[PDB]
Parts: sequence; structure tokens; C-alpha cells
Amino acid sequence: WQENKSWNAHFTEHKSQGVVVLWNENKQQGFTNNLKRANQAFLPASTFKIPNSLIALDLGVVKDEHQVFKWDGQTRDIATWNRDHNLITAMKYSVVPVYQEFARQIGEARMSKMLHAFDYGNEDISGNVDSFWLDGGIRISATEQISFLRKLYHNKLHVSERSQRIVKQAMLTEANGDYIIRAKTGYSTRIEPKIGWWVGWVELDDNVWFFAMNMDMPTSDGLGLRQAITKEVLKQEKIIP
Ligand SMILES: CC(=O)Nc1cccc(-c2cc(C(=O)O)cc(-c3ccc4cccnc4c3)c2)c1
Ligand SMILES: [Cl-]
Repeated sequence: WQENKSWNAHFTEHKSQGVVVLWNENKQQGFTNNLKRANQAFLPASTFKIPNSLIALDLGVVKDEHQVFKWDGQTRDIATWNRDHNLITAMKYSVVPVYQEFARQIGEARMSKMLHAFDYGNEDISGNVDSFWLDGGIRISATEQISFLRKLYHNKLHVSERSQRIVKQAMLTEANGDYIIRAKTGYSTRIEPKIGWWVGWVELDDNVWFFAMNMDMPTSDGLGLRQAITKEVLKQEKIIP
């Protein structure tokens, strides 16, 4: 591991504070601007949709990435939530109510067992089964996110290969002739400190770079900084053009 406080400039310039953690898979080396915060545990918020999707798929709660989850007809304040969704769009638009139904059908017992099998965070689902990742007891650090993401990438999690391929498909965020990004955003507001997440990885021709970042997010106005700051670090380290 190596600490590179020069990255702190990317947060300071936006009057923000946070951590970026990078892992070079070929060289098995990690890099971060803040070793302490890289190991501080936060609510996973919507980044939990990764493990939740894996479990729902492996148990048959979700048949496949085409199954339609019909809008329940309750108008919510995020327009894209008031519509039918499948796994792909539910991930893309971080559709909480779809994933809350997943968790209810999963149930406490199976959720707890699977999170321990995943070695996911503190593996603590204390709270309500349909909201614990937003205001319950579960916590995960940036370094712990990378550990989990690396297992998913290599199909080494204790679910089927199919379940892992589908979730990695649903994580697809950006792709061009230079790189592919599979990732999931998060926004934790119910428990202080309010933070934004972005965790995932960058696929190159002959390497993969895992990343996990969180940053202080007092207002939703700064949510775009999650990706922007992360990409500035990637550019600085010459991982992307
Ligand atoms: C119910 C609960 O626990 N909330 C929660 C749970 C899971 C995900 C999110 C969430 C994620 C994102 C994201 O990942 O980008 C963005 C927003 C969000 C929220 C408010 C906004 C206001 C103006 C403009 N844009 C906004 C955007 C919310 C919130
Ligand atoms: Cl894909």
C-alpha cells in the first residue's frame, strides 16, 4: 500500500473531503490519499445494490435481467422511479423501492448468511430488512469495497457464475475504445456524515484497476463530483486518457 496525499488537491479544489482508493490488479498494489479514511466504515447506501442483486438472483427472487418489476403506482419524488424497471434500469437509476422488495423476499435469515459468505463489510443487517443499508447497522469501508469487488470480478463469490455475470452486466456504466467502467454509485443521507460513494473498476486491454471512493456530500448538488473527482485521479495516474 502507498499513500499519495497529492490527490487531496482534487477534493480541496471543490471544498470537499474524501478518499479515493485504487488497486492495481496486475501488480497487486493499492493507492489512496488517506489511509485512515480508506479504512473508515460508512453506510453502503445504494452501493449495496451490488450484493443485493447477487443474492436476489442466486435465490431466484430475480429470474434474470429482463424480468419486469412493475411500478407500485405510488408517486415518488424521483421521476425515473415512477415506472416499470428491470435489473438493468433499476441499477442504473438506483431505484430503492425495487431493491426494498428484493430484500423483503430475500428475508433476514438468508440476507445475513449471504453477507457473511461474501465477507461484506461488518456483515451486520441490524435494522429493518428493507432499509438497513440506508439507516441500519451495516457498514463498509472503501478498502473493504475493493476486496468484495475483486471477488465479484473473478467470479469467486459464493454464488453462481451466472449470478455474478448478470450483476457485472448491470454494473456497466461507461465503455469506449480506451476503457470499460463497471461501477455503482451511492448516496448516504439518513445517518451522519452524509457521503457519496462510487465503487467499481476500470477494465483496460491488459489490466484492471479497482476503485472505491467516498466524499462528504452535505447537499445533493455535489453528486456529480463522485465521478468527476474519481476520473481526475484516474487521469492523473494515467489510467485513462
Ligand atoms: C430513500 C433513501 O434512502 N434515499 C436514497 C437511497 C438510495 C439512493 C439515493 C440517491 C442516489 C443518487 C445517486 O446515486 O446519484 C441520487 C439521489 C438524489 C437525491 C436527491 C436529489 C435532489 C435533487 C437532485 N438530485 C437528487 C439525487 C438519491 C437516495
Ligand atoms: Cl457487459
